[PDB]
Amino acid sequence: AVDMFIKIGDVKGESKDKTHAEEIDVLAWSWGMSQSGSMHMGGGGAGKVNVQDLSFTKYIDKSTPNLMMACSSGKHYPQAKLTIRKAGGENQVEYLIITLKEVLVSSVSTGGSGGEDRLTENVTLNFAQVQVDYQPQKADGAKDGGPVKYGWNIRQNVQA
Amino acid sequence: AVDMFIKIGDVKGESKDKTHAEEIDVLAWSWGMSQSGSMHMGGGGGAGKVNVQDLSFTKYIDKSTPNLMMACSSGKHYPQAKLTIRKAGGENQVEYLIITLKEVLVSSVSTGGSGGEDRLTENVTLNFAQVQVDYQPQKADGAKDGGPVKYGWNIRQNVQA
Amino acid sequence: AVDMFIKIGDVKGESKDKTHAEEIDVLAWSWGMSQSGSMHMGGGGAGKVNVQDLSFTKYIDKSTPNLMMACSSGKHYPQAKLTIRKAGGENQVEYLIITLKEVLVSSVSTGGSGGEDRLTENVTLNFAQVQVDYQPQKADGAKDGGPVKYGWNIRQNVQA
Amino acid sequence: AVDMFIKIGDVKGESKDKTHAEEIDVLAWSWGMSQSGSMHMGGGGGAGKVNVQDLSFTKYIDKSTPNLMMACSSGKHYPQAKLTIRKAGGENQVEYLIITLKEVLVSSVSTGGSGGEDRLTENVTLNFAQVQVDYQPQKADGAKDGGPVKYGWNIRQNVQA
Amino acid sequence: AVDMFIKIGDVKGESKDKTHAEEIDVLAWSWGMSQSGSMHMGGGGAGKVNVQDLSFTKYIDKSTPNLMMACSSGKHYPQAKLTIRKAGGENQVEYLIITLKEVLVSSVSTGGSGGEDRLTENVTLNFAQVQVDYQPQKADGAKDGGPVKYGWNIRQNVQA
Amino acid sequence: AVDMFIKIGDVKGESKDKTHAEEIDVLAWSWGMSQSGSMHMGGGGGAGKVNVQDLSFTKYIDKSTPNLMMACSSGKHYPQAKLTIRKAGGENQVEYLIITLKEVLVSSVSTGGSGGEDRLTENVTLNFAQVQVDYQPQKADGAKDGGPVKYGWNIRQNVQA
Repeated sequence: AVDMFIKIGDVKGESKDKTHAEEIDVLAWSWGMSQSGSMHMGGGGAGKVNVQDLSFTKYIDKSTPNLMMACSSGKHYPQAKLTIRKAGGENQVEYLIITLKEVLVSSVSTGGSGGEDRLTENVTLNFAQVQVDYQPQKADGAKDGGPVKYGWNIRQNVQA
Repeated sequence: AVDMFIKIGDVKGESKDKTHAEEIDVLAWSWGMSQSGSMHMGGGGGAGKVNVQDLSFTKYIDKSTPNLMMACSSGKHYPQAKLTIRKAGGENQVEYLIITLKEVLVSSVSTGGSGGEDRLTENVTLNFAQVQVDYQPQKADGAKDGGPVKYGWNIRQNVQA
Repeated sequence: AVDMFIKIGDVKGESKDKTHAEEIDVLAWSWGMSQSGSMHMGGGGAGKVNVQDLSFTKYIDKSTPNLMMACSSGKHYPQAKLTIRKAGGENQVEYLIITLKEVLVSSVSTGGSGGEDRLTENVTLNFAQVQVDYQPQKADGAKDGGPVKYGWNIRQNVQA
Repeated sequence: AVDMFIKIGDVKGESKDKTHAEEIDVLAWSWGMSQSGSMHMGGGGGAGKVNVQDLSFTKYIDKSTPNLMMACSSGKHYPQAKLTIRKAGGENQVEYLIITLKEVLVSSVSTGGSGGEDRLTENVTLNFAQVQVDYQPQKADGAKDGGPVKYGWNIRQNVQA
Repeated sequence: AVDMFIKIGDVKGESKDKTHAEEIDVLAWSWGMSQSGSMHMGGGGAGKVNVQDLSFTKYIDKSTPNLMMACSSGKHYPQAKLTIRKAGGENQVEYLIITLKEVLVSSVSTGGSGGEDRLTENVTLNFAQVQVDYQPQKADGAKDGGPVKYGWNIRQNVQA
Repeated sequence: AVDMFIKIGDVKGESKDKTHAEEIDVLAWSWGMSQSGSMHMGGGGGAGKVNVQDLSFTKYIDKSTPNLMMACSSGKHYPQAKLTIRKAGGENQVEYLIITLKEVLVSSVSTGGSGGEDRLTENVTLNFAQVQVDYQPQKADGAKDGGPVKYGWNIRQNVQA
């Protein structure tokens, strides 16, 4: 299973990962986008992209009150970075890195469902800009060329 | 499993916990907030507001039940409620998450039973003017690591507390 | 498991319970209330309570046609009493007693789902007034003080 | 399991029951009613009306199927239908719940199949002007206890029957 | 389990059935109707029948592109016939036969859910007229009298 | 299980299939169309229109992901995409269903992960001006039976292609 971490501003989480120490451990995440343009109209049906907030699941931890305060105050962070690393430890390839710029905590949903040794919560992030870098790998796990990159300035509706 | 308790005003529940005796045993709880602000506007614009949800919890039907029903019906508020979450293992284990509510209304009670059930359960929701959340980080050995990390918000006045 | 019974007016059910003989056996029940008041407004956000109908599940039995007639005619009963008793028999503590006054049968939903040796149905009750008495117990099962009581006149919106 | 049968007009189904041969075998059924009256008004006010639902039942696709489809399509009503529920054990066991409908329209037929299925099933709903419900209580030994307990309602005229 | 086949116009499917060769194999089907008339009104509450489209499930097969073209062009077939036969082979009684006249392919919903050796799709048919013939059988499986028949002209709202 | 692949423009995925290397491995897909015409009108009337849905498919997150995200964001279309479904058993088995899309927009990308998951997955939808569907029937032994059966539709112009 892949290892997943998120760094939001200078907020410290409780990750004990060797290279992502004191970031937030990510248990799950989801994100998406859609385009309203249409190919059924012809003549040269232009639309726009809608980019969703990014959702992730974490343990309740020392970041929790800070994220709650960010959500309430509406104060944004300069950057948030979600790192997805291939299973096996800190020498493994960080093959998917999503970087968000101008980051608002749009929701926090917390609780204890019962019978749980570690409580979890869902956080959502709203942001002006997104970068996604994917690192292809060779058969042996080594890097295969440079990363494949996508960058989009949502606020200004142009590529980054 | 973590141990979870809620104290509502001076209402007595049936917890037999050494620390939280006569509080209410919490079986499950949920709470949340959201922010309508947007980063897609820019220029200093797109400001929003926080919406803080009621706190929901599940309890056994117990001696606090009729009192909670009266509070819900009358609309009378309690000065404070406090939800305590404690690491498994007993009364000297760390109470690592404590949520304190001020000016508290019982916004709903949903009760009943089935089975099979030897102990009936019910759901309660709480509406409140202010909230404090205190999280206590711990070292690898379980000892306290620094002081609590704190969040306080006055919902009524829409400012930090 | 707790034993549960309901007595609606003078309607006879088929309970074979030693002390709740010829009441209706209750298989499940649900009930609730909500308050529209708000603590976010200050200045001294007053609202009102909404009390739900009480729902219960029973076997189809000799009360069934009488409850159907009550529902259709819209004729109310003076009282209905739901008794919840700790497991073990008729000497055990009746620890939750809900008494409803001016009682309308608001719905009856019946049928046979197939493969059933005993058919069941759901009934709902609408009422002007409610009393809820909870009897706390000591460690050995004996009563612990008097009952804890809640009474509300819905029709007139005041405590009972 | 109780044995369940429905007779609709003079339509023939494929039941092989000793008593209810050529009726329709009922696999499941549901029915209900509700009252819009309210006890929260008082003073003699807050009167309501009953709403009686159609009766739904499940049957095997059988020789009655095309006839039920024709009735549904034409809107032609049957004088009577009768649902009989009988305690398990055979034809001399007590028919403890009998529901008789008068002036009966087939309000829907939903049919089909899948699997796996050796016998296909379908759902039928019935709309009617009047209903009688007869319940027969029994002693501990299964013998009849007194006479049937009765409920009759004329939906069309909104009065007892 | 019953054997099920459908013949739509002259469209060839891939059935290997001895008597329904090159029809479409049917994996499931559903159909229905409802009547808006009411018995609660008296005085002599007349309504109308609504007949649903017939839905069936099939394997993706050589009929698939033809059905897709019919759906897109909106061109109707003279007839479609759904045959349901008692388990055991081609000598067994075809006990339910549904014949549709003036047949439009109203939808095709296809795909592969993953892990499937044979892909399936759902088709719906809209039609002006329907015939349903049910063949009752004796205890030994032999025919019991003639078929029981239902015919309805939806387009003109009269029996067929 | 059938083998499923999609080629979108000249975008490279991570398939290691002998034939479809550098295409995208398809884990699941769905597509559909519907016709609003009605046979209940008659007289030559009740004509309708086809509505062709976007094509949805599931893929592993791979090197095509950022490119698909850029296409979705920019609204830039690809000349062609091709979904190939091949009978189980390898590269010389029959590619019995081939769907070719022309003028292709990436209408959505929904991505993420959980578990537990060693390989993360995502859903993609495609909007297109024209579609071709080629189905290749086979004999009992798996050899090709005649030529492909074909369907082509120009959605933009609402006519066959």
